[PDB]
Amino acid sequence: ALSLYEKMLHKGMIIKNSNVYEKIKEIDTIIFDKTGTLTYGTPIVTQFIGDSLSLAYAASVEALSSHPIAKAIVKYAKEQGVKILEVKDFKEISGIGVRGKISDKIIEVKKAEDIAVYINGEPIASFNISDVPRPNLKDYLEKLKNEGLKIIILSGDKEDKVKELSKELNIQEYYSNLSPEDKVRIIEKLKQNGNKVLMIGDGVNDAAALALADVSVAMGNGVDISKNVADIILVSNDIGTLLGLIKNR
Repeated sequence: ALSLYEKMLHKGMIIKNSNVYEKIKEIDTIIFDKTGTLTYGTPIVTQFIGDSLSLAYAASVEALSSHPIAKAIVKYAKEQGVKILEVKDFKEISGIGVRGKISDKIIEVKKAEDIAVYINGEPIASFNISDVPRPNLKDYLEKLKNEGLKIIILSGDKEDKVKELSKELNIQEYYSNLSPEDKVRIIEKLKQNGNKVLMIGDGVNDAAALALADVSVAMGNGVDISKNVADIILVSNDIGTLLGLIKNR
């Protein structure tokens, strides 16, 4: 008929080396790296404080970045109606901040305090940003009873945010404010403790954790340009189906 390999692609998953087909059979622990899996890979502005002119300055600078956070700020500014302006002496450092010069001012957009806007050293405005939760869940309650799989949520996000998403999906065990190395460190303790771990991630800030898991699943719409290392690629980015595959055991 078709090669196994051709069947799977037809259901929206790319398989590595077929050692995975026998390696799933035995997993008892399913781990979700929250960003891009339980949520879209796409942030949105939820609040802005300051005047319209500060808004424009901040959007003009973020327009030169390719970061998801930047993209979301330029999109929000355009929906309010402001237009993009001339920026000079641009300078970037991914996930920390960005700088540039307009009308002889120096403007800065950074975090570590969500986001703050600065004009000539003065902190004058701010942004508050979050991510959009996906739909489903049933496939969740399913696998909690099915095989009696344990289910864990990991994230680099703040404690109050991971908690709230945990209540809504009804998951007891979660960990917040994790670096990429912390994540590696959690997967280790589970393996030493005799657990068999399946983990699902988007590739950003977690390539090392995924390489460690007994079976790894990567998102397609996540720029896996160079995280092409995972046992399974959910090319469709339909999480239900994998949840469906784990259900057939």
